[PDB]
Amino acid sequence: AKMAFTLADRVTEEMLADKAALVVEVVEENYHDAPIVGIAVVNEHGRFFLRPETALADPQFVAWLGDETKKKSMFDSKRAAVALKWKGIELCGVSFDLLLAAYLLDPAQGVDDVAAAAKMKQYEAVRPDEAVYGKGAKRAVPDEPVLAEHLVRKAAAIWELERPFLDELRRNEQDRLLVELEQPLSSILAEMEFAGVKVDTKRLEQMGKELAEQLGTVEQRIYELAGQEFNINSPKQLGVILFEKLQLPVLKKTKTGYSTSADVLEKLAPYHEIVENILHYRQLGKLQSTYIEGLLKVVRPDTKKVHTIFNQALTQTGRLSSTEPNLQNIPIRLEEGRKIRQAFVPSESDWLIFAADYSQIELRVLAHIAEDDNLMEAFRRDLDIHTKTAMDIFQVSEDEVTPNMRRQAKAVNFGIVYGISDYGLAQNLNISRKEAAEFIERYFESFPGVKRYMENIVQEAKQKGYVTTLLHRRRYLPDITSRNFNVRSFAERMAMNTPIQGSAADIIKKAMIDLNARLKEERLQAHLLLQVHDELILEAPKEEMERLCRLVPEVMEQAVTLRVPLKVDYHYGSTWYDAK
DNA sequence: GCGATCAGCGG
DNA sequence: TCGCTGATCGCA
Ligand SMILES: OC[C@H]1O[C@@](CO)(O[C@H]2O[C@H](CO)[C@@H](O)[C@H](O)[C@H]2O)[C@@H](O)[C@@H]1O
Ligand SMILES: OC[C@H]1O[C@@](CO)(O[C@H]2O[C@H](CO)[C@@H](O)[C@H](O)[C@H]2O)[C@@H](O)[C@@H]1O
Ligand SMILES: [Mg+2]
Repeated sequence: AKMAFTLADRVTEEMLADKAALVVEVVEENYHDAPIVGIAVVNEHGRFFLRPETALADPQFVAWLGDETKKKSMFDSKRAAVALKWKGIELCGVSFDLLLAAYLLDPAQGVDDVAAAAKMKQYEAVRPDEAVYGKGAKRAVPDEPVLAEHLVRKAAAIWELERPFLDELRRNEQDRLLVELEQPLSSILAEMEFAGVKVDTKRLEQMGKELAEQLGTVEQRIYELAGQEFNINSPKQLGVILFEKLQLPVLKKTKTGYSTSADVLEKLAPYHEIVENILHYRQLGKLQSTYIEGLLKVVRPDTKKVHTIFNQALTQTGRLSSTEPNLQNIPIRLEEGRKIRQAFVPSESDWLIFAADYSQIELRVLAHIAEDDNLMEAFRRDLDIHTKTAMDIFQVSEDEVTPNMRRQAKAVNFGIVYGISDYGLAQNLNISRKEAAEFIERYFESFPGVKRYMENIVQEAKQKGYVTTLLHRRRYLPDITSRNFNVRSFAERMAMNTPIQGSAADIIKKAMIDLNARLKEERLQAHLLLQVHDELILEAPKEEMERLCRLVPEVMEQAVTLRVPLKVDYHYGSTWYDAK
């Protein structure tokens, strides 16, 4: 059954055809400055395996890799591109990426290796990566014979599957989505990850010391108030002190025991002084453990930079995710945690951080897709949307909107943006499910177009089996027909929400591609560093700020044309914290 | 070691 | 609402 192939000791001309399935294997999950364990090439002349030290040192092979006219079909080309970037080798001409193709066809499949993608087309002549490399502490690169056959079989699958995947994408009207959006974006993400973000470790270390001192004081205060020492970070141990020793009331319970979440504690504060201290301890501890220590653990000692990895093929909405470290959830709401951002600095002297974010892109997209007259007019007037929503839902003038009214209207808008259940709205507003649903009803009365869209999209999801975004991204919702209320209701909320969140994702992704092209045309040194859902973070010489103030918002605002304007706010400063 | 649990951060 | 990471704790 074995697959035939040449275990080459040297690179030959037939290995450099102008079209080929290419495998540049990087086994380590985090591919930054990681080893390339083997190479495989499948083209019209046959199948080949090349040892990396051999191929990567060969002038002809390197040139072939960097020749844009020599087309390669791969799986997760960003992984290979970045690993090659760390070795000073440019990878060009990738015309097809099976990972991105499979992702667009059905993000719910969770395709994470060639075998999984291949199974979509009943092709099983390739093993899953885990079966070959194992997992966890037992993970390891096998002997050359085993490794070589695996890489060749993966290349062979890619070679065979390109056609059927492109054919289905075309049928789904997603061919341009792959070739003009995701694949070009993949190269941009590769550049961003490789560039990395400079971190002021001394600053982070000082904050750590400060936090350590405050945690110590609060910790002792907690033991003092509890009358004994215990592991505060143990919900189980904490639950005993709180609901058994101190007798505080049990307002919420978890599947395994007493709930000790912040929202619960907030309500118990009045009963005992220990509660506020536990809340303070949770805050400080979160910062120390997750943001100070967690960040310091992944900073590269030699360059003092963190090189995140953007997972371009994970979410069912089309949004990107970030890991090692996750730079999409750095504190900002609370001033104490916000200061963490002072640690993210420009990578060069006299450079600054420039941040631009879309203002309410999700609600603007909703106004566009639902064609709601009231919502469109609100944005055409660039009104404060939360105040406007309050005015309509509570039937009052602008002057009559109180701070609490706006907060609740903002919470309602949030629930719409993220498609949360009428139950989740109650939890956030600390009100009853009945009252939460009551607000929703009032919202739809004020925004009849949105109500019509919500009803129509659910019916469409049921009829077609999926929902789509502005750029044709798709999400299958099989649960839309379930006779289980909660399961069905969630599917309905995803039907409503995906076109909103997903279209916003499409827009920012296109903006990134457009921005990179403009920066190059303008010969600016400025470059993208991070993307955080609705915002783009760049760094550039201080001499380029004025031009960026005009260029960045314009490019982002014109990425697509909607029935309402797109608005982009921007700031810049010495640190990410200052780009405020 | 590993996965389940619970917790909290952003958009 | 999700995707991420970290501390704890039962099972191995
Ligand atoms: O290279 C990223 C790419 O690889 C996948 C697997 O095909 O994820 C792997 O790498 C990520 C970044 O290190 C890890 O978070 C993940 O656990 C690991 O399996 C894809 O999901 C991703 O698009
Ligand atoms: O000091 C370590 C020792 O204290 C306990 C409580 O008896 O836990 C404390 O310290 C941990 C590490 O800093 C925290 O995670 C925990 O929240 C705090 O109460 C013991 O578990 C530990 O052996
Ligand atoms: Mg914003």
